[PDB]
Amino acid sequence: IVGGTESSWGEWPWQVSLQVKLTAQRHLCGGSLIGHQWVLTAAHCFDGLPLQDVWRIYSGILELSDITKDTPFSQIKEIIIHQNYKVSEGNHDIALIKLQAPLEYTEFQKPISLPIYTNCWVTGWGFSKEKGEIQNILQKVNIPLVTNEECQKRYQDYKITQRMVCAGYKEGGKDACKGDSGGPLVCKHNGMWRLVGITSWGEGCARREQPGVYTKVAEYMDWILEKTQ
Ligand SMILES: N#Cc1cccc([C@@H](NCC2CC2)c2ccc(F)c(NC(=O)c3cc(C(F)(F)F)nn3-c3cccc(CN)c3)c2)c1
Repeated sequence: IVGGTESSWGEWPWQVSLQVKLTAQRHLCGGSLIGHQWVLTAAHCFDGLPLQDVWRIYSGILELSDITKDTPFSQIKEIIIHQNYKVSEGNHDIALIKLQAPLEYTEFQKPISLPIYTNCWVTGWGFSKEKGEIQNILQKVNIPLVTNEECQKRYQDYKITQRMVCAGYKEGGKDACKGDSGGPLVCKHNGMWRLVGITSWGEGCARREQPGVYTKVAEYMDWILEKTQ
């Protein structure tokens, strides 16, 4: 997150860290807890995939530095990458993770509701600048959506589809960045947070007139419901 501030304990209880344990353990992506056994993330977060075991999913956490062996984590039972996801294109950037064991809901660990907006927040432990590093304390930033027309105007080299939503400022300075991928874009509807986007990509981070591009969750609701039951 570029241009954001430190989150507080319990503030974003659906935010998870998707980490890989090889020799060292590292955070690769965010995700959003959407049910007791279900995490929603970006398909591109699995572009290294075939490496067997080695995924640990952390929920109810604020600070990556306070992860020890004592820190509980979830394990992956199943990954469902959208059928139309292609590594070479940037389309359909969405995946579900079935956890091996259900997580309980608490004030620290609970799901974002699923189903045009200024009051939107992007969160994660990604870079706070393009030549950046993974952040310790979960960052938050308030960013308005832009129309698809406006976003497409900014990205002549790419196809911005009806299944994408964009968020950014004309003069940049606030954006998601590398390592935020797969985490939430939430917006306030009628006193309640809804998952509007999944952090996907952009031309760098926080550049003027280069907004963040998100997977538009509303356009995948049939696929999310079908795959989860
Ligand atoms: N349609 C389409 C399409 C076609 C080809 C490539 C891409 C896209 N990569 C594959 C998509 C996700 C599956 C793409 C295109 C152009 C780009 F410049 C990038 N780059 C990034 O994204 C990117 C680079 C960096 C960093 F600077 F840190 F290295 N961070 N980031 C990033 C990471 C997260 C958020 C955002 C939103 N500021 C940015 C990514 C998209």
